Amino acid sequence: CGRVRDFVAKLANNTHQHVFDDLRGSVSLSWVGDSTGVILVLTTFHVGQSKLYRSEDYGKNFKDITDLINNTFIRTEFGMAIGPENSGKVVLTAEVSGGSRGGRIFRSSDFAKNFVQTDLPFHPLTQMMYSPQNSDYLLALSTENGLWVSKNFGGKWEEIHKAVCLAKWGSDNTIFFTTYANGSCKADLGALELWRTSDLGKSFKTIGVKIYSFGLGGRFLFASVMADKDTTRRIHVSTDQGDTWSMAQLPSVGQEQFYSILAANDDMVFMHVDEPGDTGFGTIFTSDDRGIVYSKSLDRHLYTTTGGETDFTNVTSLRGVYITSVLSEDNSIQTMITFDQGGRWTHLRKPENSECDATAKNKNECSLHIHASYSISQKLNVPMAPLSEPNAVGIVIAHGSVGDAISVMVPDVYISDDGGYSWTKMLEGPHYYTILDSGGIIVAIEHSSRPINVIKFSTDEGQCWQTYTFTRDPIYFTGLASEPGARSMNISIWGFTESTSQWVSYTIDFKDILERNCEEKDYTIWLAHSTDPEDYEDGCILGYKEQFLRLRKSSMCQNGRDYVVTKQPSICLCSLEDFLCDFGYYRPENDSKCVEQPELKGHDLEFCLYGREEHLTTNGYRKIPGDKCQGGVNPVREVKDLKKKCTSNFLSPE
Ligand SMILES: *[C@@H]1O[C@H](CO)[C@@H](O[C@@H]2O[C@H](CO)[C@@H](O)[C@H](O)[C@H]2NC(C)=O)[C@H](O)[C@H]1NC(C)=O
Ligand SMILES: *[C@@H]1O[C@H](CO)[C@@H](O[C@@H]2O[C@H](CO)[C@@H](O)[C@H](O)[C@H]2NC(C)=O)[C@H](O)[C@H]1NC(C)=O
Ligand SMILES: CC(C)(C)c1cc(C(=O)O)n(Cc2ccccc2)n1
Repeated sequence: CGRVRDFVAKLANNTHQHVFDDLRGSVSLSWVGDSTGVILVLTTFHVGQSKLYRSEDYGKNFKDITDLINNTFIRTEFGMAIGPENSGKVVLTAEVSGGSRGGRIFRSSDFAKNFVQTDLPFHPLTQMMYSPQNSDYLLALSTENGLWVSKNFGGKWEEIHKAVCLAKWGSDNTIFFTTYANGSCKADLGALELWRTSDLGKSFKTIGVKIYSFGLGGRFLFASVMADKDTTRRIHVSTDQGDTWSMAQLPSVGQEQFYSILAANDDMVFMHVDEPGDTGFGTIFTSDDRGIVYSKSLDRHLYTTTGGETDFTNVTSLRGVYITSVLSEDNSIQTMITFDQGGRWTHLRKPENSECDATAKNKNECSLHIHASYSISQKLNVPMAPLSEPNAVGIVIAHGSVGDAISVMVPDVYISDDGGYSWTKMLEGPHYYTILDSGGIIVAIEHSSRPINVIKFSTDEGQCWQTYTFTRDPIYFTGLASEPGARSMNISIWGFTESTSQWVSYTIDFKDILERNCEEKDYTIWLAHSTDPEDYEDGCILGYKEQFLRLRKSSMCQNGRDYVVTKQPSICLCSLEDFLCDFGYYRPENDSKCVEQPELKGHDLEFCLYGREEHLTTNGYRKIPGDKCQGGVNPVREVKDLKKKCTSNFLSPE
């Protein structure tokens, strides 16, 4: 089959141990900027003392800098507030004496090399929020519920507004916030006012009233608005930062239900709407590019309370792929996969050489099911949720169960190399997995009940493995650490020695395992989303194909830190399949044509009344958001006003 030679040597000298002398309590880990190797470990003990370690070599060596934080006690509730991109900004929130006028923070703007102790004119209630546009601009909520803003990275603060419940950093240093008038935040629930500040407190605009909550998603601003002399509430959307608002074409909810943004981007949002009264499920809706028109995408979508378990996963290694869990009528849980951004959802293909477990009503015919957030929450034997990396094309790794529903059995690990069209059992039993060098290295740690001393690796995308002993003295494993972006060749194995417990981190560099750097010949041409290769339209997802250049499973070379995923789009001809029904239109049975509804019912009728001209004047069809098809079919429809078909039945005044 093929394996790596003299590998023990290549890794032996590349295995860097480091012990953590004083360690117990809340033990945090933080990476500081890309391509820096900066790791910040922070431990807190309760009698009192706080330990702070720093690295500059991808966690191979740490240098105790507890001295830099003037040997004070840090409140892990706030954690290490790290600055965007490579700003190098780090904020630590220290525990102060009960009497104190305000809180105290430690700030570094040089990747934790030098810290500034800074006392504050208030006590923080929230972690400090860095501005996306300006890393030197911060905002925070006082314990007294006041909005404070720093224009100089924590040095100088000023209470820009008082009675606030929630504040968010928008695009280009703009802030949005909910403001209560009466008692508290919990008292004015659905009575709050939504405000905006373009100039950091200098000017304000009340962009909302009778607000339950608000949130940002891609290009949209959503806000649940409470009904007048009514218990219910509904979503309203604003593409212009609160200047104009349109009602969303979504159902309304009572006080016992919630709305959740499952995923949002520049084209659309996946919106979860809770089903009425303690169901433990809801319905997924996909939006239009305006965030106004909504297409029902998935029924009985498993999502617990607002807080807040769902198996909703974006399969980041391949475009338009998402996986989630649905509740079956017999109260069993099934995994569903979408390949066209929730257009159509279906079961996952069962790994060819895998057996149908006890959950299957058929010995030979069934599907793969995935363990995610929910399995974990129900204390199942799941050490890790699915993992996909945008730089490792088509790779998905997850804990599975082959059958008709999610088994409670001890799961094995499964791998897909084509973004979830086809799967194969990667490893037997639970494991901790990580992707390195954009899929050049796959790493695995066994999830055992007893100490471990070995690590497994694959240079052919989990098709062939090679066990290596990182330590003579085994450890009780906790987790892995690798630099966000899956580009390093460095991995930190964490755990503790068998007791008299001492924490350790064995970091391994795979520089000598993958000595040769990849070249043109190591890459092959791969069409994503291929289904029927003899078809002109094969691979068309959202109107276009993407033909990639992918690393050969056989090739055992290094992509490098500077690797660019290379693809080539091919613009397909529009079919009606590239359009979704606009307001008031529907798709009968199997047919792909959009016919007008005989008569609007439910939340559709509500919108037909309480909505605006633009959205109701259709245009039987609308192009799927993010759909880039050209040519072919264009359903050229005269923009017909529908606020006649609703009012048609209602007797109306003069
Ligand atoms: C699902 O994940 C993908 C990949 O992370 C998101 O798309 C990427 O978004 C960035 C935004 O800057 C683009 O630069 C990339 O080109 C996108 N990659 C792909 C694979 O398309 C996507 O938006 C996520 N889905 C949702 C609905 O949020
Ligand atoms: C793994 O960690 C080492 C550090 O232990 C990284 O080494 C850095 O390499 C870049 C060039 O590749 C240099 O500019 C740095 O100065 C190096 N730092 C040190 C301390 O040697 C290495 O890049 C990491 N591996 C990957 C692929 O990210
Ligand atoms: C972000 C946005 C889409 C506007 C939204 C609206 C709702 C809701 O009224 O349920 N939620 C969930 C929620 C519930 C209670 C408190 C905060 C957030 N999120």
